[PDB]
Amino acid sequence: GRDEARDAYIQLGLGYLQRGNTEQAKVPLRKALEIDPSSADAHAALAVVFQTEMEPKLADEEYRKALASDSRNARVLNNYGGFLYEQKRYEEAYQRLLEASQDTLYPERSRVFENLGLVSLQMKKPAQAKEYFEKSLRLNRNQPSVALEMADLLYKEREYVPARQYYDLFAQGGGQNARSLLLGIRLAKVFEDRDTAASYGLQLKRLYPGSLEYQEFQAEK
Amino acid sequence: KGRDEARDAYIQLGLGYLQRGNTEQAKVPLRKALEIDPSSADAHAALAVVFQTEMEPKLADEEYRKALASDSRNARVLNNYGGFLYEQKRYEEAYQRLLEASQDTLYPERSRVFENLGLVSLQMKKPAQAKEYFEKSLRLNRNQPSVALEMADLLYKEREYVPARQYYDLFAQGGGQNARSLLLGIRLAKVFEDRDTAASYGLQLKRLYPGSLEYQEFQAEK
Repeated sequence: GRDEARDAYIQLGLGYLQRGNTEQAKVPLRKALEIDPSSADAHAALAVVFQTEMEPKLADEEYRKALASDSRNARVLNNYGGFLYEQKRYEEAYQRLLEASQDTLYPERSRVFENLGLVSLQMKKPAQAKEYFEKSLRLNRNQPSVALEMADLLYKEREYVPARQYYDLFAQGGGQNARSLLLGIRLAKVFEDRDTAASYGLQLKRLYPGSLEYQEFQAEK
Repeated sequence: KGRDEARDAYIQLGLGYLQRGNTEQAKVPLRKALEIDPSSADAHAALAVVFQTEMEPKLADEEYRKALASDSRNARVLNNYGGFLYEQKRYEEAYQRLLEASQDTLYPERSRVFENLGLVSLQMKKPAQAKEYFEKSLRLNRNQPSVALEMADLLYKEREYVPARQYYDLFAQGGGQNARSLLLGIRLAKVFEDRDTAASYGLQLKRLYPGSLEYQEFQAEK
């Protein structure tokens, strides 16, 4: 057929998937595949469908089919990498992410670098992780989640001043959690900021009354 | 610290023998470096090319791996190893080592890393991907006739004659020419109705590569 039709069908499938209906999304995706059996995007969309229907082996197959095409696959590589990650296939996830990072035109390139840092952490390679988080920030400094990873790593290495800078950077994204609040409390205390320590503690004591962090906060309080 | 001074010196002596073509002699100095520092990545790496040069792939592979055990992210060694893997036709592994090599953006020869990613892509039957890698290599180092030639060939095959010709001319102003490139230049001249070069290249080709498949095709007025 033609790319327009194929692409129209692919988005139809996505729209359905991007809203829970996966058994359905499959009909427009398969139409896309009838038009272009090699469509990397059609196969990738299908991979995410099976991935959603907790069918790992089917998802892996679709992802590999999409990678077989000689097209710009950074997005596909990044999603496959995420998939390999939850499948605990870390070394593989890392390789696909390295390949996804090659595309400088890809809008999510800095997220690809964040993912490289994340996977490096799972592999117990903190030093390369830091490097990857730093590369992500060099592309775009305003990514709270990445700054949080930097703050956490620097904090564990006792490099408190740089850690605080990154934590402050993360804090202006206003997206706390048990982990971020506890890191905030601990940093606040190194810099003797009782106001922040007390404040975050409440958000913790209130938003995550049960969490281990709350316990630690209580014990370090 | 003194021990590192002698080790480094021996590694340089070894690389000098290699560079001078005395491949086998390079081993003496390199084993000394290794006797001083059993885990020296640069000594293992140099020994690796000694073996690679002597067509002893098992030994070369083992030395490349020992060199990377030390520092698994050393771009120079990752690139030499991926280059080795490419020659051994172990494309998946070459690609993987080269992808890791590409991450050191301060590596002076990063342009070579991208050239290698492009060549490996060719063998994986992904010419559009090879092209992107080749363009990255030329952006980092414009003066690479061999990369310009691979670009010219790809563009020619894509019917993108003007960009093809452009890259070809850049390759030509670099010296070399072989059966392959003479034929490519001949076919490009024909497209841009340049009878002079077409007849001239066909000359160098009949003269220097009379037994090549390229000359055979040329005669078929190809």
